[PDB]
Amino acid sequence: LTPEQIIAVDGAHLWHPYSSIGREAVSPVVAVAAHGAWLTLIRDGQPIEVLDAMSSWWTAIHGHGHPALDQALTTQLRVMNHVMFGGLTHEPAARLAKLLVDITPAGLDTVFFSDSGSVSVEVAAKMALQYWRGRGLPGKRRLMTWRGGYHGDTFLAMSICDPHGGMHSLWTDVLAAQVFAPQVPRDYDPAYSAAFEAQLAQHAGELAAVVVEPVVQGAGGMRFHDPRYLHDLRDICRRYEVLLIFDEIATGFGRTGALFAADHAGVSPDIMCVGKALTGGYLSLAATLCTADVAHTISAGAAGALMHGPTFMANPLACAVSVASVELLLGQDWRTRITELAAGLTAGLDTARALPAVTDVRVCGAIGVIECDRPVDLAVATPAALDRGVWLRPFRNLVYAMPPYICTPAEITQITSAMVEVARLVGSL
Amino acid sequence: LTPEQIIAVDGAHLWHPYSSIGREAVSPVVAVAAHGAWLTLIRDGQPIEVLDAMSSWWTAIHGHGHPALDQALTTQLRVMNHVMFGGLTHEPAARLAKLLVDITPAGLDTVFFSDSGSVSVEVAAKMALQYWRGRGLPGKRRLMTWRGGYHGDTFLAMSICDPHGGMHSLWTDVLAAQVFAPQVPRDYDPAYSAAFEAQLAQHAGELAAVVVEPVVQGAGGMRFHDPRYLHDLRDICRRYEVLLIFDEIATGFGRTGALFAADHAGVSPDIMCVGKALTGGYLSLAATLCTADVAHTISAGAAGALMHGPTFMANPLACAVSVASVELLLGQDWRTRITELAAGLTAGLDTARALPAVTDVRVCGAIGVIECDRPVDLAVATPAALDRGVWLRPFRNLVYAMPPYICTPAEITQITSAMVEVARLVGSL
Ligand SMILES: CC(=O)c1ccc(N2CCN(C(=O)c3ccc4c(c3)OCO4)CC2)cc1
Ligand SMILES: CC(=O)c1ccc(N2CCN(C(=O)c3ccc4c(c3)OCO4)CC2)cc1
Ligand SMILES: *Cc1c(COP(=O)(O)O)cnc(C)c1O
Ligand SMILES: *Cc1c(COP(=O)(O)O)cnc(C)c1O
Repeated sequence: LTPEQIIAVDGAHLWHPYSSIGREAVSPVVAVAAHGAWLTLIRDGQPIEVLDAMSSWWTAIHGHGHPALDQALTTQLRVMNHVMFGGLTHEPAARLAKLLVDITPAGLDTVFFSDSGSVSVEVAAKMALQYWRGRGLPGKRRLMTWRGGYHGDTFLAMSICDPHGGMHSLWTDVLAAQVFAPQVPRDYDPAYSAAFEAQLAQHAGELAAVVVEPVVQGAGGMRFHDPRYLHDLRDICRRYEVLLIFDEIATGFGRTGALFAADHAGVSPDIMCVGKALTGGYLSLAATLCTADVAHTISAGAAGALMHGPTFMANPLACAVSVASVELLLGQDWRTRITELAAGLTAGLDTARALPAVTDVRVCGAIGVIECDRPVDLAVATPAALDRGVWLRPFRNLVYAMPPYICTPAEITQITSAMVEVARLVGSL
Repeated sequence: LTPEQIIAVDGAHLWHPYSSIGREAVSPVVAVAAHGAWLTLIRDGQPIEVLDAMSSWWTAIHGHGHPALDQALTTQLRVMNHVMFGGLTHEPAARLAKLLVDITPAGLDTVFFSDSGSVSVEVAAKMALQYWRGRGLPGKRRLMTWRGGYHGDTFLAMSICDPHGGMHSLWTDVLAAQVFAPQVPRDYDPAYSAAFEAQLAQHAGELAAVVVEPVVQGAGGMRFHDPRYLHDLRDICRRYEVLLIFDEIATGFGRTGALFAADHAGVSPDIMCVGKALTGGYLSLAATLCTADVAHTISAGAAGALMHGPTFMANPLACAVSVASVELLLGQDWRTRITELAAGLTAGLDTARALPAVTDVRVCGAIGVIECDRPVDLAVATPAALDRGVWLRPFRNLVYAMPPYICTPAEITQITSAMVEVARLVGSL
């Protein structure tokens, strides 16, 4: 298919994330290749190479078409594409489970594989609910979180997303009614944690779990909070006998400057979700880990099992690429790499603070954000960035990037320069 | 890892579908290769080849490691592993969307890609709910189905699963309360449809949709029903203004003897889900299709968009191998192939009718079932079949197979022989 043919098929037949059919302000851009940190996009009938500043929605941590990951896929393909995980096991699942147990926060001893982040969050909730039913406390069935969060698009996951950003006004009488604490602040304030505890105290008998994104909240607003809050959550959850669940689907595998964001606080949750960067951005895969105590309590309960089982559970191909991606990350000095990335983002974004439409500039690991004083028009921002050799996709009032770890210092500065130019244009209306 | 090491890691750290940790009656069997219709499994420390009678849970319709499908994946890998679908489109998505719109029942004009069957079901429900909210009818928010069904493991999907099979007794006060009609019978009885209609009529003002598996109910009991019931559902839904959703995640792509099971009834749903065999069993991928009317009504609604967007939406690698798989199916006389397979299953399983513990033997396309009068002990059945060179996994009182379309008559004879002998063992006590 030619690019124009693709565009025609697309406009008539393809849904995109959070999109319409037939009412799109702008056509999507045709992508025809991806290699390293670079996408090849069709612009005015001509191929152009631009930097993947979004890492293709947090996934492409090693860049596209990495030789080690390509080879891991084709090597596995030669022996076994897939087998059903009911009654069978295999080397890629065992290797990946062993790795994940080893590198995640202490005490996370069992691994449930699934095919997406949203599913992994629903598995986490199911573990928490079956846990308390295994303890004879089925009343413990609600979830508590703070505002500003995002946990996926399936209906349970939706119920703990930020009610405003998640448009819960459209889902009246449909979603489970969960417990929301106020937005967690950037700076540490003991009064916030005290109020969180006072609120949780009133609901402890009906709460299965607290579910949060640690340190960085992604889709709900690219907000950062002090890791000390996670220490307080762990303490509150321990004392009130409420499970703690960390959703690390966006924060995992080095992205915030620690291997997992929980590590910024030294905290172990009872249950943890990972996903977006798990395969290095090749294939859909997610995992939900839980403690031995949670696993044993479920297994001794009435069902005698965790009542969940995806068709493609522990897919050999996805597991094999994931093993290679995790090993590639661990086999290099990733902490220095991310520290350098963060320094590049900080240095490159500093000039934005003085722009008239910019309210905040913030960086956390390989994440850089310009917060503007008005919603960003994509019809202006996307081509403006493409004109500067960069693929950027703003959301709401945010111009942000989460670049591949393999970006050179020069590439990071090209990304930040495009971000600054987009912000400058926002202030030009 | 050696097979012994894999078993050690697996027992300590890996969840399996609907399994325990630490309380498994039997260790999983190590799988070390898969090629064509055959798995290589470790038995007594040795690699043994056995037939994949389950198609690895409906997925492996062309067998494992099909050269055409291996090739499609390898080809795409060299060009583009993945890009984000937010703001970008690409050739594999366009090619697959065009194929799917063309070969599915008439009127299904738009395609929403996701990463699993359960997610695709939640997307279908979301489409239905946003549709009626787009028509100013937010009260139309419940689902209706018949008993015996299975629609996945996320919490909305659970709510329309059979209450017994789905263990809803363990989920009191957690699941949405949906409307259930009685078990749909095997033989056509207009009285059943009239009763379904009368029940639906009473609830029409609060129902968004009817959701059913067409012709074959899979995980809920491997039950078949007359396609004429689907013709009745289409009629009822039309007259009472309730959307019709067909879950073809197990029935799709030729498995029941028609390209889609809906085709047996000559009826189109408003929304349709596909999944398990979409990539020919290589990779996680699912799709939700809907009519132009549904898409436009959602897009004109208050959201202006379908509020869903998976990270790996329309993954190039998965779409590329799916295109190859679908083209491989369509480029052959698949209808004759399935007819030969059904004939082979019938011929091979007929002798089981005389066995003292057998209550029914039924075949539908490339699906063969022996139903017994008592539970099938997995500890006896699995090695009994392995000893005869076949991988079979009974469930409850059912001994069944859904073999790869590429199985030779000799291989179907081998599979059915193993099934008959498993049933013989059940009645021996
Ligand atoms: C991938 C794989 O091997 C695999 C996947 C799933 C699997 N299952 C085996 C176990 N099972 C069920 O107990 C089941 C769950 C919910 C239901 C149901 C049956 O019918 C109505 O609602 C169905 C799921 C068994 C094996
Ligand atoms: C894969 C891809 O390109 C992609 C995927 C998702 C995507 N999104 C862009 C659109 N969006 C949202 O409207 C959103 C939904 C629910 C929320 C939320 C934000 O914050 C609190 O709860 C966040 C998801 C944008 C692009
Ligand atoms: C992206 C994301 C999810 C959802 O994952 P999908 O793969 O899109 O279903 C859940 N939680 C968080 C924190 C995420 O960033
Ligand atoms: C297997 C199945 C599902 C769920 O698919 P997953 O990929 O396991 O989430 C949903 N509906 C039907 C009819 C199925 O057979």
